[PDB]
Amino acid sequence: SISISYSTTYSGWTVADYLADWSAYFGDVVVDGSNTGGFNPGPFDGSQYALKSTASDAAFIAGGDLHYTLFSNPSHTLWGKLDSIALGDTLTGGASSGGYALDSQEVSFSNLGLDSPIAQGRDGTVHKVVYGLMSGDSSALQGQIDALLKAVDPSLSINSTFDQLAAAGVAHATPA
Amino acid sequence: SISISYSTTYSGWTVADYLADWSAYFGDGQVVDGSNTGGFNPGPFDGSQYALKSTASDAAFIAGGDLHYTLFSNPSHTLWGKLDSIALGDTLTGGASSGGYALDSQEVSFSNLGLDSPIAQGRDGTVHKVVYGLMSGDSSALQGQIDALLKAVDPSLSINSTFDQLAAAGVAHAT
Ligand code: HEM
Ligand code: HEM
Repeated sequence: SISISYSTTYSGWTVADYLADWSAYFGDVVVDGSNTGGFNPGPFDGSQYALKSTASDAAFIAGGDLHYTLFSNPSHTLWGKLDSIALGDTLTGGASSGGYALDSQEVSFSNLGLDSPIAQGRDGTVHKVVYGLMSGDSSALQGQIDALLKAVDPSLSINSTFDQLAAAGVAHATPA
Repeated sequence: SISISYSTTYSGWTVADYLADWSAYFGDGQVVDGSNTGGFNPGPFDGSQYALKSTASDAAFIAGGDLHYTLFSNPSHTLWGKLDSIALGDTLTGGASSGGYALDSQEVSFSNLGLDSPIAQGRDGTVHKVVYGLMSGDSSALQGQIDALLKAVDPSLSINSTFDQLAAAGVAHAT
C-alpha cells in the first residue's frame, strides 16, 4: 500500500496543508521549452516525468511507466502507470544522466498504484493528477492520496499529520 | 557574406581539419531519445536555436536562425526555415529557461550562412541536411556550404584556409 517520505520540517503539517502550500509555491505554468517539462528516457514516454517551476526552485517528479500522446488522438493525454510523486526543490539529472532527481526532496508518495488507459483521454486520473501539479492544483493528487490512506485505515486522511501517519506505518521521516 | 569567429587555439587549423576533428570528437538503430533529440529554444519544436550534446563526449553545437521542425506532420521529421549560424565547441549550457543556449567553450562560429529552405523541400533541403548530418557528428554537408561561401567571397579562400588566413582576408575574427 501507499508509502510516504517526509522531511522533518513537515512533521506536524497535514498532507492537505503541505500539498496546498507546495502548489502555491510551484505556481501555474503558451507552452515552450521552459514549460513542457521532460520525460526519462523520452521524448514523449518514460519511467519518469519531471517539471521545474518557471516561478520558483520548486520541482516535481512523477514516476512509473508513462505515456504522453502529444498531438495524437486523444491529444495531450498523459496515461500509463503512476507509482510515485516526488515533490521538492531544485531538479537535477535527466535522460542522459540516468534519471531525474531532486536536490532537496521534501515529500514523496510511493506505491500510488494508479493506472489509466489511453481511452479515457484527459479525464483519466494519472492525467488529472500530473496535469494538476503542472498547473498549481494539487487537489487531484490530494483526493487520490485521501482514498489510499482511508483504505489502509478509516482513521487516516489527507488531514492527518505526517507524524500521525508515521505512527500508522505509512510515513517515514528523513532529514532537512 | 559569411563571417567566422574562432578561438586563437585553432588559429593554425584549416576549416576542414577542425571540422574533421570536432566530428571525430562528437562521434558516430540507435533509438531516438532525450539523449539525442537535442532541443529548440524557445521550443519545443520551433525556435531561434537548435542545440545538441554528444552522448559520447562533451562536444556540442548550436544552429541559429529561425527554425521549424515537422516531427510527425508533413513532410515527416523535417527541419526547415532559416539557418544563419552554426557554432561548434564544448559544454552546452542554457535552454529556453535561461533565455538561450550557449557553449562554455565556443571554438568556431560560422555566421551569415544565408541558408533558407521551405517546408516543401522536406528532408532534401539544405538546412535539413546540414543539421541532420551534424546530429550524427557528420560535418560534410556543413563543410560543403562553408566552402562555397568562402569561395564566393574570393576563389583563393576555401575550407583549406587556416583561420588565421581567413582573418587576414576579412572574413574571420578571433575570439
Ligand atoms: C513532456 C513533454 C511534453 C511536451 C513536449 C508537451 C507539449 C505541449 C505543447 C507544445 C502544448 C501546446 C498545445 C497547443 O498550444 O496547441 C501542450 C499542451 C498541453 N499539454 Fe503538454 N507537453 C508535455 C507534457 C505534458 C504532460 C505530462 C501533460 C499532462 C500530464 C500534458 C498535458 C497537456 C495539456 C492538457 C495541454 C493543453 C492542450 C490544449 O491547449 O488544449 N503535457 N503540451
Ligand atoms: C526536438 C528535437 C527532436 C525530436 C523531439 C525528434 C523526435 C524524433 C523521433 C521520436 C523520431 C523517431 C521516429 C520513430 O522512430 O518513432 C525522429 C526521427 C527523425 N528525426 Fe527527429 N526529432 C528532433 C529533431 C530533429 C532534427 C532537428 C532533425 C533534422 C535536422 C530531425 C530529423 C529526423 C529524421 C530525419 C528522423 C527519421 C529517422 C529514421 O526514421 O530513421 N529530427 N525524431
